[PDB]
Amino acid sequence: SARIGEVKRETKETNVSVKINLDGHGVSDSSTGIPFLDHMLDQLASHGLFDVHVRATGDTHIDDHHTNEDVALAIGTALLKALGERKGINRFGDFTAPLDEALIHVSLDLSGRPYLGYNLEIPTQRVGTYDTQLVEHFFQSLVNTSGMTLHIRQLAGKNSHHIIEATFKAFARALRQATESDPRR
Amino acid sequence: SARIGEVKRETKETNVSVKINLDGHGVSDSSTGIPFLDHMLDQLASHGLFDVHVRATGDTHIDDHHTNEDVALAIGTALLKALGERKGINRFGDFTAPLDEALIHVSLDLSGRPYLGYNLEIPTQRVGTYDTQLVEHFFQSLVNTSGMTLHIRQLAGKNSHHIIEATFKAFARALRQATESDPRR
Amino acid sequence: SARIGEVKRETKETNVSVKINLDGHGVSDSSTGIPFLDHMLDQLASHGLFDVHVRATGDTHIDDHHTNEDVALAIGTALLKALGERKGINRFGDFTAPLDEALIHVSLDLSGRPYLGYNLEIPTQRVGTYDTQLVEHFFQSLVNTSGMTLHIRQLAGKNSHHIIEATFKAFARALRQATESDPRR
Amino acid sequence: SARIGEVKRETKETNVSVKINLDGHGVSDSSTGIPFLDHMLDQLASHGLFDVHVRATGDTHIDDHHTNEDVALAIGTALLKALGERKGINRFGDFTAPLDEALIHVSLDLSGRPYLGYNLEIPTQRVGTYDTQLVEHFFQSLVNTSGMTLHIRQLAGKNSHHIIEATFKAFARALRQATESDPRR
Amino acid sequence: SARIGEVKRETKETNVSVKINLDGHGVSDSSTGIPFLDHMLDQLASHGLFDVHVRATGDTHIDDHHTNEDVALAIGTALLKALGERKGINRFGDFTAPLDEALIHVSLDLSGRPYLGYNLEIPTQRVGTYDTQLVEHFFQSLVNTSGMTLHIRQLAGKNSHHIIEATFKAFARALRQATESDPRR
Amino acid sequence: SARIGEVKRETKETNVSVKINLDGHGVSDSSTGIPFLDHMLDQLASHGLFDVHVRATGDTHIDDHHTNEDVALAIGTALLKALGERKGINRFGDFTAPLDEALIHVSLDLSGRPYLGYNLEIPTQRVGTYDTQLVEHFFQSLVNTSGMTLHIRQLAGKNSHHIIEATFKAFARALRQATESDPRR
Ligand SMILES: [Mn+2]
Ligand SMILES: [Mn+2]
Ligand SMILES: [Mn+2]
Ligand SMILES: [Mn+2]
Ligand SMILES: [Mn+2]
Ligand SMILES: [Mn+2]
Ligand SMILES: [Mn+2]
Ligand SMILES: [Mn+2]
Ligand SMILES: [Mn+2]
Ligand SMILES: [Mn+2]
Ligand SMILES: [Mn+2]
Ligand SMILES: [Mn+2]
Repeated sequence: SARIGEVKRETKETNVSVKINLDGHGVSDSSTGIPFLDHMLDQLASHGLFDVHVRATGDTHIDDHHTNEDVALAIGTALLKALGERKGINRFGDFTAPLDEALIHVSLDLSGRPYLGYNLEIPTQRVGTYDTQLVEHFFQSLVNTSGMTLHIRQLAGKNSHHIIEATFKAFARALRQATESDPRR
Repeated sequence: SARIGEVKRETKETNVSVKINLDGHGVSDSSTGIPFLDHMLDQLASHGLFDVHVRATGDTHIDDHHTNEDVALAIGTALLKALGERKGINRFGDFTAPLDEALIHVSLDLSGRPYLGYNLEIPTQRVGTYDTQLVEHFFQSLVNTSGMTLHIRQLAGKNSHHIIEATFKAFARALRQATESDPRR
Repeated sequence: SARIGEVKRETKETNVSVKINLDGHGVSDSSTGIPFLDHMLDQLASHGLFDVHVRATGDTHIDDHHTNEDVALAIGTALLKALGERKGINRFGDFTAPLDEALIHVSLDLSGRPYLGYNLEIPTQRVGTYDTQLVEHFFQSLVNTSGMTLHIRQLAGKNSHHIIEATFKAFARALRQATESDPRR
Repeated sequence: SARIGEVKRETKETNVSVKINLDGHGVSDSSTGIPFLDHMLDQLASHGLFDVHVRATGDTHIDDHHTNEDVALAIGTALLKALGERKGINRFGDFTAPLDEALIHVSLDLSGRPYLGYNLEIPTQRVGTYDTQLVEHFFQSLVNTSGMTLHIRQLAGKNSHHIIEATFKAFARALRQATESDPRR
Repeated sequence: SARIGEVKRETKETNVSVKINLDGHGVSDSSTGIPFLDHMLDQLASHGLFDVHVRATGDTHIDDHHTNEDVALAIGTALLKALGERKGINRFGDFTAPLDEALIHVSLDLSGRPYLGYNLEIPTQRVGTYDTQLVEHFFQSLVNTSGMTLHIRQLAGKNSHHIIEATFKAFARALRQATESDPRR
Repeated sequence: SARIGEVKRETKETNVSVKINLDGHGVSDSSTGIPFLDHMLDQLASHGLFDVHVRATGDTHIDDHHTNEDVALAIGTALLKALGERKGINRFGDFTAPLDEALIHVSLDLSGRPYLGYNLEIPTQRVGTYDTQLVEHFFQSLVNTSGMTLHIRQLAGKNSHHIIEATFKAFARALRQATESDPRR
């Protein structure tokens, strides 16, 4: 039985639906109203082999902040649900991924205590129409509802798209590791 | 046949018995007369899936130094014994583990040449009654008798218990990797 | 069917033949006219479990530069050939290896876009008769023909032989990882 | 009907029971196995007019860390339970309290998003037998389970007992404010 | 006839008895009420080949200061007594001793003029329950009653126990040299 | 009965035979395939009054590293063998030797715990054909198999040959001291 977590959450600002399969095949099905975030969620699915279904609508006329936050909160909860009792898994993940000149190390533990360590220095304010301050907020919010210990470390990088995308690749691979079965447990 | 190493060593200062199973299930059975060290040895077993049996008595009225040292020396020898001819193993291990805000990278090679690289900066002098200078000495002594190449790198951390415990988690996971069978060897 | 790439390339300066098996057993069979480079190619085979066959002759009376370059170019092409359509592989590799006091992190992606990030600081000009500037050039040239994204990071080290050899160990292990089958792909 | 939250939580390390009345009279009834922490919990009751009942036992032979953490986690959950639907309350609290030369500002929001901002610089390692690193950990853990936004700012202070005690006074008064009824809501 | 010095000294704070044989076999028989100091006195006997008998009781409820001081004063006097007319001895001693990473140089002259040069930098405040400020005070007090010129120089060291113990080894060996017969005198 | 240690060790890289007499007359009989190292081994014999017999062959086409290392490892083991139970010896050695402007202090203890402290700054890369990085590696490897505590301190020096040769003189004299009988033991 595949480990699936589903969350529906409505606020005055946003409406969000998430479904995640930890034991997926990389099926990507994300539409948040934020194209860059959709692109990063595709990366999460492809590089983590999660199946990721996300729908969101919200007050993007104001800015992308509330939608970005509420998407991330719901993903964190969906991951927590899917994990269930967490028996027999690796629990820890550790991966360093490049994207051309960018190089990002991610280390995480599915600990039940939220913590984000984050040192990205993204040198431009907008990637497309996406506010690059929202990258940290995405991870922070995801940590807070999932109860994950997460460290994100920028080792190299110049291009903002490369830096952010490499982060999602490394995160996805580390989370795949952590969620997979430990053969000796 | 599980790989088991046993060491009994007596000095004027200490009496030590160690038994380690490299192919264990995380059985933790350590009583050194140093409660913090017992706690760290439990971590080694749990995170490495080693079975760890340690008994020690010694001159803890003077300080914990001699007991800590002689425990570590005997563990190093027990690991060397258990490894035997070292045929078919990964040999190398590499893991970065968090504990909340702390993040520790451990890289090791079961090389037969002792070396410790160590850069922890533990910001308090005592964790409980345990002298935090003894952490480096534990690893140094273990390296010296095991003939291990070991690098311990503090990437982040503020709380002394977190820093030390994360170190043992990362070490345990790296040593598990190094001791496991390489499927292509 | 094992994945084998073969390259023969002649220039006015050099004559080079390379055969690499990605699914090898560590068979080492390298003779380049540069003894230190032969030694490093042996490391690549042993630590990566590649079978590596290299023959080169060239204008070593001038210096080792042209031979080193043309060997590396041909290895890069051989790796590209052997990889074929790249279906079902890990693609990414990440390994940190020590050699005594030296510690080198290698992260790579078989991306099809060449990039070398390289920060080694080798403190002597010659290891034997081998010009230590040629280490960077070897990796650069290999990247350029293979289309690999490669980051090489010196974390520690003092002895030039240790630094360079640790680099080849880490590279070999990372490349083994990247080239191996992903069990979920 | 007074707002009461009760939590019982057992781990391998600790056993904890907490009962908190938000609409109390300052009844103090705390015994954690950590005398300094008991003293601070008395301050919370007296200065906040909470009724605070805490019992804990744990592995204080190792150090006070696990007990301190698990007490704080359970208090955070008890506060969350007691708050219920959070209708009609002030929600925000803001108080700056002195204790002789020490002066501590606390600002909080019962937001449902955990965050701790903390800048105390406690100039000694032990107050009695209490490790002063545990002050931050107490607040962090409490924030994490309560979902509180909490900022703690040291404006002045030299004596470690004064600094920590002033913090608890300011926190208690700010939390009393936040939990009280807003007369216009 | 072996050179033996005996001192009994009582104060309101302490009661001390010392017997030292300059021409001993390393017989160690010290009980001061300060375990670390007992350990160092054992080192003095073992490394100097002095026979050392010490008994002390005192006001260790206040701290170890008075006992440490009065032990050292009495040892200095005992050494002076034992030396007698100082005819035919080397008089000068010079030894540099390691203990792992620690390296301590001691040079002394049995001159009849007290002087202590001391540059140890002991990086922790307590070794066991022993206040590391008391090391300097021990040597100072010993110098003052013995009338010794003594220089203690820290050349290397990180571990406080190693630094202090190496000091006693070097001191013992230098004092053995100084007290021994000069074959040409 | 003179104390003689003999070691034969073969690797894929090197073949080494060592015989050392601790109670020798300075008989020098070393041929390693590294002329500078032979010269230093002659110094060890002459200045230490050891009889030193060394034969080595190896992969000097690559560089002198493996031969230098394997010679030193075997010397360390030979010294350990020769020492036997270590009863009645001085154990410690301490000597500062000049060679013209160069001045090197060596302090050692035949402790059974390996440690090298080394601060030489050799201002040229090659003495003859000998890579001056290999000096540290020689001492490190010797320490590792002998279980010696060794500190090497450069007090003065400009000429690389003088610095290295003075080091071997001081080491030889210190080791002679440590290995000799203590007349009171
Ligand atoms: Mn927000
Ligand atoms: Mn993209
Ligand atoms: Mn020690
Ligand atoms: Mn713990
Ligand atoms: Mn070129
Ligand atoms: Mn080599
Ligand atoms: Mn904790
Ligand atoms: Mn108080
Ligand atoms: Mn005094
Ligand atoms: Mn000791
Ligand atoms: Mn080497
Ligand atoms: Mn010479």
